[PDB]
Amino acid sequence: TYKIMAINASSLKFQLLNMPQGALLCQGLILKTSTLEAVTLLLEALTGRIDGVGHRVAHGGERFKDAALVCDDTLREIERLAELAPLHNPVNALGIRLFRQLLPAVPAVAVFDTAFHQTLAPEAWLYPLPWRYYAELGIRRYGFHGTSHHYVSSALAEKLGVPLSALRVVSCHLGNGCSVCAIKGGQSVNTSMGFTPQSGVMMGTRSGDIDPSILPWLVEKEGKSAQQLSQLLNNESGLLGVSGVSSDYRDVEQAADAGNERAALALSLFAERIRATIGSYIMQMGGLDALIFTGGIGENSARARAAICRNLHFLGLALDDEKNQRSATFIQADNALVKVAVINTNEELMIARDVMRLALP
Amino acid sequence: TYKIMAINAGSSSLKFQLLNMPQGALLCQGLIERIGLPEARFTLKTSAQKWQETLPIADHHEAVTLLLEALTGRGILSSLQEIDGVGHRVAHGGERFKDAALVCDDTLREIERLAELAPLHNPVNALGIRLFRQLLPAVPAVAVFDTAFHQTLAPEAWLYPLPWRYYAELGIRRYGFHGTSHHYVSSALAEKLGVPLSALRVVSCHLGNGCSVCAIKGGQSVNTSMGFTPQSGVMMGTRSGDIDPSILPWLVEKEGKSAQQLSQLLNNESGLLGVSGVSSDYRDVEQAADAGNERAALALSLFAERIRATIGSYIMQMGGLDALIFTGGIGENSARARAAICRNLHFLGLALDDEKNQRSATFIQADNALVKVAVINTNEELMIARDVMRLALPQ
Ligand SMILES: Nc1ncnc2c1ncn2[C@@H]1O[C@H](COP(=O)(O)OP(=O)(O)NP(=O)(O)O)[C@@H](O)[C@H]1O
Ligand SMILES: Nc1ncnc2c1ncn2[C@@H]1O[C@H](COP(=O)(O)OP(=O)(O)NP(=O)(O)O)[C@@H](O)[C@H]1O
Repeated sequence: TYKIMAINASSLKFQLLNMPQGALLCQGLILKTSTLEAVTLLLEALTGRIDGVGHRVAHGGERFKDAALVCDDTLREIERLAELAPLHNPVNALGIRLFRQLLPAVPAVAVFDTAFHQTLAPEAWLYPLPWRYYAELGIRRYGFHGTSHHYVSSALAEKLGVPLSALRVVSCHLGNGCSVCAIKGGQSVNTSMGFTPQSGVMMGTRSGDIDPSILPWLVEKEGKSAQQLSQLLNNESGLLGVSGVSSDYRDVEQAADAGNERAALALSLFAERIRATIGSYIMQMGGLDALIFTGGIGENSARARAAICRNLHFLGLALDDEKNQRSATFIQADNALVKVAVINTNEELMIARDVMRLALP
Repeated sequence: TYKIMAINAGSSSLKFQLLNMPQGALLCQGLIERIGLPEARFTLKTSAQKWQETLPIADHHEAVTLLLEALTGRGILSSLQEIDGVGHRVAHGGERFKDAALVCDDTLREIERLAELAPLHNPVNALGIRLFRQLLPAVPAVAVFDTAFHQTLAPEAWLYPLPWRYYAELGIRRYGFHGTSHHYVSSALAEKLGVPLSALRVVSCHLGNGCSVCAIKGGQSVNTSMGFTPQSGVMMGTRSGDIDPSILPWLVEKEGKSAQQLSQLLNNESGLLGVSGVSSDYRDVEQAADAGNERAALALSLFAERIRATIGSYIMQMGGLDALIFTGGIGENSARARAAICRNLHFLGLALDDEKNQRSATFIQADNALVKVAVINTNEELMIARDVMRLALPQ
């Protein structure tokens, strides 16, 4: 019945969906079905070979608790938040304006990676810095992957046939970027990425959290500039820094299986960082009913999931080897109290559902 | 029967205790402070008496001479031959020192070597060792390292997810601190329970002006919250603990902070002081909170939450929990902080007995709780003196 386009803008990803069923009518980047601004070459192929558009927006600060219809004011405050996401937000909003003009008939919705986490309480988003870093400069935990965490936790409630608000859930989005999120009463109550998508657990090239006092030390012993520190934390660490082999989980796995000791330690550390975070969120929620794995690694790596779930009988959580090995939807042992799910994230569909809810009620 | 002295040298201070071993009876204690500076003060206390005096003390050499002369001049010791050994607190032992060590020519070089890491502490600690060998040449000495107890951590706990180089070449990794306090109170917990530490899964919270958590399984530390430096981990009096590392390059770009300013931000302007805007002292922040200061109340709540998050991490690492220990200035005295920290832990079988907790009794868990919760006073100088007995006086 309905045709919704999901946009993600040095690139421009796209996915046109047939709602409300969610059937993919095409996908591409700058084009597939079932070489050579660039939004025109898109709308051209559409013809030579639309009810609404939803736009991914990287940062929504404290201003957007939810997705927002695209008007000039909401565009005003999107471009304002460039002060926090300066290399992503401004061309997300440029993409919103290019569809504002080339395709002027069409309602648009903006979907923020941060909005889902705006239910965190201050004990969870305030860093123990001098107050004025928050109150005058906006430094606080924001969290990301909000669309992914939102989608898979909802999908998990549906599959179990209960209200999401009836469950204490830990959701692990494990890809090149990685984050964990605690969801209780249907609200995100904590998540592991912080002020920027750099922090939290170990990732492909990001370090995640580390002893902050290392950084002043590196400045003084190696004269690292702000750029250099940033490049260290985001481009040189994680699986790539530790292993010395690859940022890609499977390449690291292959090297560890052929004897590489730094690779194996990388996989071991990767699992530990996530296990420690899960542990914090179980503590904070006072228990656990379900644990979700998603992303390119969570959906596909039986080994990462097995290593993350080892020796958790004190929670009533254990895995079934045969189910884990096939990446079945539920992989917990038949006598386990905690459900463990492997759910494929579909952020374009989540975005499409927001365009429906907010542009076609 | 044995007379052991515990020494702790700071950049401008010298703390000391004289203990009767092996019973641990405190003979005297005191502090020389503001050495080299004006307002230098020498305080010495016994069971019965206190003495205090502001006088010029030039270097640590003069502080040691004044302390030794006072031991005999105050009748505490017949003579300095009465002293049977001296234990020295040393800030950082790297990976070299898995245990306390007899002071020799070679221990001092390795301590001075480790100064690249603990720069404002290990050189003075070693000064204190060298002065005592010089002025007490016949008395054996032992170095006790704040880090040694944590050298049983596995690599997937002490490695940070940075490039390998930063560990293999620059020594960057988690070391952990409060080793002597965590050692002491976990061993004391096993003693009070009459079971061997090896039988328990223990989480230990040293909550003072500095704060750290430590997980002890099979009688060994398997994780702890301080890392490369004593700045990190949970929230503290003026120390932030862990924060989003990407904030520091941002502040270097936005505010132009130097390395030294970044480190003052993390160590001296954050924690309770930075959040509350009132004080770094728990009691002062609590007083301001109960009078309506929303920042102070938030400071006390965030302090509890960071500790709870760390406990949660360590319970999962060990696969459960048999006991929880509170100690240090805050852990030992603030029943409120312990209640807020322990709330809603039915998923672990952990609940407090309010009567016992208000009294700071030794065990405060509820009657049907599965987890033991202890309030134990830490005694680092006692732990040190016992290391001196063990190594210099095998007897
Ligand atoms: N079969 C597999 N086994 C293990 N790892 C896999 C497998 N397939 C994919 N991966 C990993 O999963 C990652 C996919 O990342 P992806 O989830 O698409 O991006 P992302 O997490 O959204 N990045 P970011 O938005 O910055 O957080 C790849 O980089 C691979 O390393
Ligand atoms: N009765 C009390 N109730 C609550 N807090 C208290 C009480 N008495 C002391 N405190 C707090 O206890 C703290 C003192 O900690 P203390 O153990 O003396 O420091 P510390 O452990 O030596 N710091 P560090 O240098 O890292 O070893 C202060 O923050 C006080 O506010």
